[PDB]
Order: sequence, then structure tokens, then C-alpha cells
Amino acid sequence: PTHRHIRGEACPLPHRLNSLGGCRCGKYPNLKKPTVWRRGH
Ligand SMILES: [Zn+2]
Ligand SMILES: [Zn+2]
Repeated sequence: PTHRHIRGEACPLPHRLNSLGGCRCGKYPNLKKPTVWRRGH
């Protein structure tokens, strides 16, 4: 799938973010920001 950027995080890989801007696998919580769909990289 497409991984989301929380806008200014230096790419949250290799963790997979959902629509709330975080990864259920402990690393990124529910920040809820205008998250950008990035998968061109
Ligand atoms: Zn990225
Ligand atoms: Zn994670």
C-alpha cells in the first residue's frame, strides 16, 4: 500500500501508517494530521 507522510518527518518508514497518521506497530500514535500519500519512493 501507499505509506503516508505526517508532513515533515523525514519519511516514517519502514513503518506503515494508516489514515490517522500512525503505525499500529508501536512507533507512531494517532496524531491526525493532513497526511500525504507517498509511494513514489
Ligand atoms: Zn516516504
Ligand atoms: Zn511501527
